[PDB]
Amino acid sequence: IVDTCSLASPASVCRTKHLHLRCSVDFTRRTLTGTAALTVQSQEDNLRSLVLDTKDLTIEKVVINGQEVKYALGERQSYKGSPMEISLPIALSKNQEIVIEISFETSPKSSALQWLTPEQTSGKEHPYLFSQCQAIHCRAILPCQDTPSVKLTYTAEVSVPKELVALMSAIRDGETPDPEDPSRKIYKFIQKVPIPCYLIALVVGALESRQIGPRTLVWSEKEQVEKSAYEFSETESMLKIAEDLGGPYVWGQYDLLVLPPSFPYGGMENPCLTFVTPTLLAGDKSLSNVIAHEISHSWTGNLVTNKTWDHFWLNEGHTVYLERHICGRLFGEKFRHFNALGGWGELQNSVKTFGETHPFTKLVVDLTDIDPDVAYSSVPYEKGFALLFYLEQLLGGPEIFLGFLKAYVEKFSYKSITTDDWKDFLYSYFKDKVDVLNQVDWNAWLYSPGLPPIKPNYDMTLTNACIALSQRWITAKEDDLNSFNATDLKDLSSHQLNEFLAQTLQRAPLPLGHIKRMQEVYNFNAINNSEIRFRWLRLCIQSKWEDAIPLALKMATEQGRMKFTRPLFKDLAAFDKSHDQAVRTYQEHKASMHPVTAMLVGKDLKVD
Ligand SMILES: O=C(O)C1CCN(Cc2ccc(Oc3nc4ccccc4s3)cc2)CC1
Ligand SMILES: [Yb+3]
Ligand SMILES: [Yb+3]
Ligand SMILES: [Zn+2]
Repeated sequence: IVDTCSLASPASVCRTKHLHLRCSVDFTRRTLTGTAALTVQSQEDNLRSLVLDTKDLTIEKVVINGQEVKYALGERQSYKGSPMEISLPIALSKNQEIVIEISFETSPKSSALQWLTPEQTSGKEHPYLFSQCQAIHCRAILPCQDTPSVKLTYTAEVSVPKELVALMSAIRDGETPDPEDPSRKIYKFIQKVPIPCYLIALVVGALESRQIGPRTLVWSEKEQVEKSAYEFSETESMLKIAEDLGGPYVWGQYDLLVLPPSFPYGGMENPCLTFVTPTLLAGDKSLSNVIAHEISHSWTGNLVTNKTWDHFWLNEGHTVYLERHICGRLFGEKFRHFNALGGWGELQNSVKTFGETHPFTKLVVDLTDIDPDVAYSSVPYEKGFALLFYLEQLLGGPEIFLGFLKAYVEKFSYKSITTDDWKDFLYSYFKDKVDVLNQVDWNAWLYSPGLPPIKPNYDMTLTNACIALSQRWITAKEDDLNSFNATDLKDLSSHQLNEFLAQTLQRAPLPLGHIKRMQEVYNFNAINNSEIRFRWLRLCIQSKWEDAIPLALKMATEQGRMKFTRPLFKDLAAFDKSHDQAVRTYQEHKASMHPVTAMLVGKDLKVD
């Protein structure tokens, strides 16, 4: 099959087996410079050239067998970058391996990287750098076959200023002073498990660590270490449940890195070193499902990988499925259903936003000429989860379906697969229930836009109180506002308080007087919890409360998690009173934003 997001030679021509990265981080120039030595295996007879993906890279030279070789960079193809064709000195036979050493330098504008000044950090004394390769940004760090259909091991040596620490998506393999510059340190890394290149990750900063489990360190700037160790204390218990559900954890270490607030995602499942947003630091462990999700990716996504980005639901859907089972084991089956029903609500929201006929609402998408960052949404997570949860109910329950999940991980470990490979194995494992499987509307579930053709069965126990309070507020008239009181929330957990807000937000706007009363009785303005605060500010802005304008703008800019930043900017642009402020704020902050976040907020606000 064809990876339409890559310009490199496909896996049927050649395959990268290993990467040996030797680089230096220069904060003054905002460049990563070094050599990427690719061990490439030919898959064809008489192979004389190959093509690699690049994006805003400066190539100095290409060396094979100790000699410089001819290379050519093609015309840039927008978000795909520029193809780099390399002329091999000797024709290769099938299975023959060669080492190709590429000397490169990144651009300060690399879409994979964010360079932070000391002022943008917690400590204010040192700069900071972090990468984010998923989906197709690894090509903006180094020349590679930037496709999840190719898996490679890697070794790396990273030179950094001596007062800083480097970490990667690999096992730490020591540190020494740089033998070429005593003002620097070299940090060494080893990733012995084969991975797709989007899982390559680097962070350089004034980082400290604290042990929180037998195979877990939490890493962050000094200011966040204590809070992070507490917030993520359930990590080991989640790893033990995940091992029981998916089989052995093969990665050795499971560390966590708490990034600065501009980190654009909730979490990134980088092997050995999960990256997390500091917006999870709620103080009560209530946002720990993000850790359960990243842990689950150690099986679904990192071991069993989607062959192309069109089949991304395979990564997300199975991970959400496993994550909800972890939380189900820790908190109970009623909680798993509450989270599952919440997920259906988030799917309804995504489908309503794009429109029910939009191609991005399809489970399997055609990404030909589509930037994956633009296509990204809750759809592959929630529609993917909904399908598996529906199959679980159709096939005899969670115990039976978890047996299939474990066999699926074992079958496809270290491989890259498509929706057809998954479906085929599903039919094979469930051969005694093929009559049941033939009742599924596969064409609709996998290839049709909008809401799924069937809604699963959900226990309502924990959801009932959220729906009842939301309906009281929506149906309330002016003379009913007096009946609301802080006592309404006494029996609600933080998760139920969030679901109350999500239910009400789906019916927004509410009258301005109702929103004013909600602040008067519930004091939602005082809640620090990022998920609750975000839904509350969206509710205020959509209900046209001018007092919420500075609070929404502050939240949209003081952190950069796209889940929060994008809808807050969009809501502020849609409110007449704040439109000009939203545009101006984006324009002032654009140059100091994460490049992917800056691009997407620009598109949402229609500001070039
Ligand atoms: O833990 C996590 O999952 C976080 C990890 C960071 N990350 C970034 C990201 C960006 C672009 C992507 O591309 C695609 N989007 C779609 C949407 C629909 C169908 C196919 C595709 S392929 C995929 C992932 C995701 C959030
Ligand atoms: Yb070692
Ligand atoms: Yb009344
Ligand atoms: Zn994920």
